[PDB]
Amino acid sequence: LGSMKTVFSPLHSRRHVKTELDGGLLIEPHEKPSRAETILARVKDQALGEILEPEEFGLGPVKRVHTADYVSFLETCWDEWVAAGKRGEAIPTFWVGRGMRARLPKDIDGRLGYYSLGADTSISDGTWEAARASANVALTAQKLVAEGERAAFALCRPPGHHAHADVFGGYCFFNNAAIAAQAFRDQGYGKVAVLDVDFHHGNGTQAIFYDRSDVLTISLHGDPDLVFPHFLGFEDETGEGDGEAYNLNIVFPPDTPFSIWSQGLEKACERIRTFAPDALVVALGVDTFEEDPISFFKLTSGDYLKLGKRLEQLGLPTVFTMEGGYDVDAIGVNAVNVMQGFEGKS
Amino acid sequence: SMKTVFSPLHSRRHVKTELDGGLLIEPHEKPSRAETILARVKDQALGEILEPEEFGLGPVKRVHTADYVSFLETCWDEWVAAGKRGEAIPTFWVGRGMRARLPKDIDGRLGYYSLGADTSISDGTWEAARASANVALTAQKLVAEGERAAFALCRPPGHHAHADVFGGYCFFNNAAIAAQAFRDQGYGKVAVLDVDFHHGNGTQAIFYDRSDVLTISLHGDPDLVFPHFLGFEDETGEGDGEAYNLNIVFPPDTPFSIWSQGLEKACERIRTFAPDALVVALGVDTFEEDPISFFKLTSGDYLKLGKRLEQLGLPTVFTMEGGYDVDAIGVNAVNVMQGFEGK
Ligand SMILES: NCCCNCCCCCB(O)O
Ligand SMILES: NCCCNCCCCCB(O)O
Ligand SMILES: [K+]
Ligand SMILES: [K+]
Ligand SMILES: [K+]
Ligand SMILES: [K+]
Ligand SMILES: [Mg+2]
Ligand SMILES: [Mg+2]
Ligand SMILES: [Mg+2]
Ligand SMILES: [Zn+2]
Ligand SMILES: [Zn+2]
Repeated sequence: LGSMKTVFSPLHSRRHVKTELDGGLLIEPHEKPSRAETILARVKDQALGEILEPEEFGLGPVKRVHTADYVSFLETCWDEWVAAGKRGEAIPTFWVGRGMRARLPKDIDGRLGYYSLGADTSISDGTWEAARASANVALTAQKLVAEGERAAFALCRPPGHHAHADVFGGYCFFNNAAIAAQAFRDQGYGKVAVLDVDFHHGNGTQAIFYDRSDVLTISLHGDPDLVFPHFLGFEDETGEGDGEAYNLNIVFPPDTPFSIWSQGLEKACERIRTFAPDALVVALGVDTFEEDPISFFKLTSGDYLKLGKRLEQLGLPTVFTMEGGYDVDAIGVNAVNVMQGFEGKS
Repeated sequence: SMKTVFSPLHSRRHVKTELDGGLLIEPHEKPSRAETILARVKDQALGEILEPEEFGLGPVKRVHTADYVSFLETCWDEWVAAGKRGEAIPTFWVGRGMRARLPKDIDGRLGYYSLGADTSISDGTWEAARASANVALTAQKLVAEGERAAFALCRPPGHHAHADVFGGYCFFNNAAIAAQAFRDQGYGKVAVLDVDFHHGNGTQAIFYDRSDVLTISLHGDPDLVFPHFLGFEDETGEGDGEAYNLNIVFPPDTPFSIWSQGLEKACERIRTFAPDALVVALGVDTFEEDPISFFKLTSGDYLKLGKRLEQLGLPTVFTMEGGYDVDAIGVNAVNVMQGFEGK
């Protein structure tokens, strides 16, 4: 087929937390280093293309998307947590409930809650460094496409699409897709589209660009009435101000198969075609998989070949940022199938 | 003289886990709290002890929303039916920039209705919250019908609960429910004074736009402690309620000699308000040995607190809130009542 380059960090376990709050218990996290190891091993076994390590871009490009206070918090959170004498990993306990003030406090517990949307995303040693590397993985891929590649695969871990300008959660810290999209904008690309095919709503990407018409954000996902993130992702969220009609949410119910999901994909592709962007960022999750342990769609591994083919037909410079997908048995087959279908396999 | 209302049903709330510092720990708000106070009440022969009357959900719903009362009744069953294996703890909530919109899934509802993940729900939590509100309402009834004061030995506590938010070990706001009951019975003005170490954010929120119920709280600086996002001194009310909320904040290590200066400020605000009845949300987590709080009151200081409260000369309902050193919790709480009665 064709060839696609993949950017990856060799330190798969830089982020290495051991707890995630789930169903009232502290379990082993779903977003585990073996996710990245397994995808990388399938990239190599399939000879998808060249594999390279990220360039360091520093925090400059990260701060085009995230606030300075938030970027500082994530760097110091673990140290401050340990210094306050807590014995577990860093998990929020308290937050800005409805009727309370969106006011940044001093105490580390208060700041953890202020900056989070969920308690599923433990922070420990290495988390800051891992988030930085994953952002650099996305920016290296963006650089590859800007300098001539049709597409590149940013093997991001941790993922990013739930991260707001200053809110972390859903296993995400820095919004890698939004950082790559904004990097395209900063490099003179007039219009960028961000298409979120992870099972969950990309609420962070929607929020970051919500009042802007230069970045079109679209997400297909399970009904937030039923699943995370619960409080964004509904189809009536179409943008605000100049961003009115430049956000599109497409929602599906439990057990949705490719035959139906692909109708939503076609709707998203039509919206992209009318927008006529200059580059495309695909926030790629394969938690739409029929065996994914926390999601309820029914795509088969062969469906990811079809997804990649349909994405290529859009005809755009394309960066893929890796998001979710938690059946590690099949994560490599599924994610690399998208790249292979984009490159002509099917 | 002073009567105490106590429900043995409080023990139906007996959770095994509390999220604290990233770990699931033995909960601080444990059944021995109410039992140790009750044993001191009997040992000191403070007064008659009675069980609550059943007032139904009506008076509860004068303060809390109907959806929220409904949620608390079914939350545990819904949680078990969705296949969760632990106790019921919220994982996701309305983060900043998200919609305050009620979803269908149990996880989404838990987050919508909560302000923290420290308050696990399990079987019997609903029953105990109901009985605790009836304890407060029975104490209010005793006062309204002639008693100078009454002790509502509530467990679980209430002062962190908003009209439709739970957290901080609280589900129904027992103090607010008794306050609203005074108002519904023709008491023109009511004051609620919160001496628990933490801010009574639930009580503040419930009456925040009202001038007929004056809410005052002394507490540790929320920049430093729970509940973090309310309780600052610039929160004075809104609409008709501006100047009818007063927060008095203190830093770590504050002793009674300083804390009681804030108490005097509170009492003068009450004196000028001139209420027809007073509700005291009584926590003894201001105690020098409290495991989660940073004030330095002594057991003897609680006698001084109770005496000062009596000098306000008002019909007074005490609702039990916090206090987590179980060794001294009985001595401390009953010291307030005894200092009130003249000890
Ligand atoms: N395990 C809890 C169910 C919902 N939580 C999912 C975590 C964040 C979404 C993951 B993703 O790939 O967007
Ligand atoms: N344990 C960590 C501090 C925050 N948790 C306290 C919750 C409120 C209970 C205290 B009460 O008596 O008002
Ligand atoms: K999505
Ligand atoms: K937009
Ligand atoms: K207080
Ligand atoms: K008020
Ligand atoms: Mg703290
Ligand atoms: Mg399998
Ligand atoms: Mg759920
Ligand atoms: Zn996902
Ligand atoms: Zn307290």
